[PDB]
Parts: sequence; structure tokens; C-alpha cells
Amino acid sequence: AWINEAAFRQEGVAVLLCVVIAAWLDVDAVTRVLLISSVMLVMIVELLNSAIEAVVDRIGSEYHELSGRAKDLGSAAVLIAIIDAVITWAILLWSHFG
Amino acid sequence: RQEGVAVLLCVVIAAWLDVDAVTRVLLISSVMLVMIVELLNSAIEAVVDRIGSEYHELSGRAKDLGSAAVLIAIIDAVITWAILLWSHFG
Amino acid sequence: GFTRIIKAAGYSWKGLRAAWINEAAFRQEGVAVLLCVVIAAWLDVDAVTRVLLISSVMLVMIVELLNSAIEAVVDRIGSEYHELSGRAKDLGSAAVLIAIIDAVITWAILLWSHFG
Ligand SMILES: CCCCCCCC/C=C\CCCCCC(=O)OC[C@@H](O)CO
Ligand SMILES: CCCCCCCC/C=C\CCCCCC(=O)OC[C@@H](O)CO
Ligand SMILES: CCCCCCCC/C=C\CCCCCC(=O)OC[C@@H](O)CO
Ligand SMILES: CCCCCCCC/C=C\CCCCCC(=O)OC[C@H](O)CO
Ligand SMILES: CCCCCCCC/C=C\CCCCCC(=O)OC[C@H](O)CO
Repeated sequence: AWINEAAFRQEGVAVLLCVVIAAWLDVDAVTRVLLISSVMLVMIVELLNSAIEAVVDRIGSEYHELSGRAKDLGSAAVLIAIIDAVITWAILLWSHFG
Repeated sequence: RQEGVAVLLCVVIAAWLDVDAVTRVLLISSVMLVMIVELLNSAIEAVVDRIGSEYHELSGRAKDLGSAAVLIAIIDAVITWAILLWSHFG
Repeated sequence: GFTRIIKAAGYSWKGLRAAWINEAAFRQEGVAVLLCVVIAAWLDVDAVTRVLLISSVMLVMIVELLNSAIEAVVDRIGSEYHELSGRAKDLGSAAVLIAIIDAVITWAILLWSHFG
């Protein structure tokens, strides 16, 4: 039901492409696992974030400081996850094709 | 809890196999990740239920989203074990 | 598309800033994580090992943030004791601890192999 939204689609596709790319690369096994897991974690974390966003919104439209805060914190996690993935790919591919 | 059974076993098997430390860290973390995601999913369910037993579009949305996260974590785990065991026994 | 990023980035900054400003323990964890990343970056190890040392402490930060987000929600609903509120927090806290243990182990194991 949730898959049919422009934000999740654009997100799922990026990750999915990375997994596909990671499956084609001529890298050793552990590197391949690290390339795939890192981007999948992005998707996992984004899903939990959106889940939290849903709960907040479920409570209602009336703004509360802690409502904004839960979403910010959620967003921050997605950001750290993405940075983790960027760092992971950078280090492992530089090592490999550099 | 039978998740810890599945978990301990994965930890046992990973401990038993003659793999290097890096491989062993990945076999274990991939399983630990499923547990972290499940506990966070469960926490989100706890909150959805704390708000009300009554149905709401957004309450089900939250639960579907958390559940999809657990699934992706499980898939990540299966892929990790497949790839590493294939390579270990390659 | 461009704005989704810009918006989310700004929320992310507010989240980090809020977590930092509100708890000493969060700041101290941030210091620990940053020291760990820096050490991992300045260490004579292969790339995969470097990535594991780094991603393991990052995960700690990720689960810390998600869990604090859940706490924010619980606290938002009511200050009153409620079984499901205590439970949400208990579960979330379990998650954070596992992430931390996984990290300590990951570093213990990998640093043993390299140095020992
Ligand atoms: C060689 C190609 C890959 C290079 C390495 C980098 C790949 C891994 C990094 C990112 C993939 C996930 C991106 C998520 C989509 C996104 O931006 O979401 C923004 C908002 O929607 C968040 O709410
Ligand atoms: C002679 C043969 C030796 C090799 C035998 C290989 C056996 C592999 C056994 C287990 C791997 C499991 C990977 C998925 C982890 C997972 O699913 O975590 C549990 C949760 O999903 C529970 O909800
Ligand atoms: C590669 C490392 C990426 C990050 C790794 C994870 C650790 C992140 C640690 C802290 C998050 C940002 C903290 C912001 C600092 C802050 O709030 O100062 C006070 C001012 O706001 C007052 O006006
Ligand atoms: C986000 C969009 C990215 C778009 C990128 C476009 C350019 C293609 C780059 C890499 C693909 C893999 C290419 C290398 C495959 C490779 O290493 O193959 C060796 C062996 O033959 C494998 O068995
Ligand atoms: C129940 C079975 C689940 C099956 C899940 C499929 C996972 C797809 C991942 C990679 C595709 C490429 C194949 C990877 C094989 C492999 O070990 O690659 C590492 C090293 O490159 C080896 O040298």
C-alpha cells in the first residue's frame, strides 16, 4: 500500500540499483556484503523513520514540540545511515578500482 | 522467546565455522541487526496500541512500514549468509 | 526532489542539535563515536576492517536516534505511566544496547586480530 508513493519509489529504486550494481561488481565476498548491507540499511532506517512519522501524524495535526522532535530525530537517523553508506562505498570502491 | 533461539543458533553456528574474524563479525551482526530492527518495530507497535485499539489509516501504515523494515533486515541477513558461506565453501 | 533533500537535511540537523543540547549522555556518546571514527580512519587496517569499525559505531548512533524518536513520541502522548509506554521504551532501549554491544564486540574482535 505504501510502495505506491513517489518518495518511497525514488528511494527504493536508488537502493535497488545499488544492490544490482553490487551484485555485478567483481569484488570479493565481504566487500559485496558490505556494499549491499549498507544501502539496505538506508532503506530499513527510512522505513522506521516513516513509521515513526505515521505514529506522530496519527496523534493529530496539532503541533507539539516533541512531535517535531520525533520526526527530526527520525530524519537524523536516516541521514547517519546515508552517510554510513556513502562512506562504505567510497572506501571499498576506492580500495578496489583505485 | 524463540527469536533468541534462532539468534543463539546463528551465533553458535557462526562461532563453530572455521571462518576469519571479519566473516564472523558479518554473520553475527547481520543477525543482530534483525533483532535490533524487530525490537524497534515492536516498540513502534507498542506506541500504536498505546494510542488506541481502534483502527486508523495511519496506525496500520506505521505497522506496515515497521514490518517492511524487519523483512528487509531479514533479507539482508539471508543475502549476507548466502554470499559468505558460498565464498567460504567456494 | 531537490527540496525533499533540503527539507530532510534541515530536520536532520534539528534532530542532531536537539539530541546534543538536551543530554550530556548523548554528547558523550557523540564524542565516543567521533573518536572511534577518527581512530578507525588513522589505523593500519585493510578497507573492509576499516568499514566495519566505522559502520558499527555509526549503527549505534542510528539506533540511538530512532529510539530517541520513539521516546519523543511516547512522551508526547502522555507523562502518565502506562504499560505500553513503558514497554515501547523498554524495547527501544534493548535495541540501543544491542547496537552498542555489537560495536564493542566488533571492535574487540577486529583489534585483536590486527594487533594480537
Ligand atoms: C556507484 C553508485 C553508488 C555510489 C554510492 C552511494 C550509494 C548509497 C547512498 C545512497 C542510497 C540511498 C539514497 C536514499 C534516497 C534519498 O536520497 O532519500 C532522501 C530522502 O528521501 C530521505 O527521506
Ligand atoms: C555442512 C553445511 C554447513 C553450513 C550450514 C548453513 C546453515 C545456515 C543456517 C542459518 C542461517 C540463517 C540466516 C538468516 C538469519 C535469520 O533469519 O535470522 C533469524 C530471524 O529471521 C528470525 O525471525
Ligand atoms: C562522519 C561522522 C558523521 C557523524 C557521526 C555521528 C556523531 C554525530 C554527533 C553529533 C551530531 C551533531 C551535533 C551538533 C552540535 C551542536 O548541536 O552544537 C550546539 C549548537 O547547536 C548550539 O547552537
Ligand atoms: C546510480 C546509477 C549508476 C549508473 C552507472 C553506469 C556505469 C556502470 C558502472 C558500474 C557497473 C559495473 C561495471 C563493472 C562490472 C565488473 O566489475 O565486471 C567484472 C567481471 O566481469 C564480473 O564478473
Ligand atoms: C536462499 C538463497 C539466497 C540467495 C541470495 C542471492 C544474493 C545475491 C547477491 C549477489 C549476486 C552475485 C553472486 C555473489 C556470489 C558470491 O559469493 O560473490 C562474492 C565474491 O565475489 C565471490 O568471489
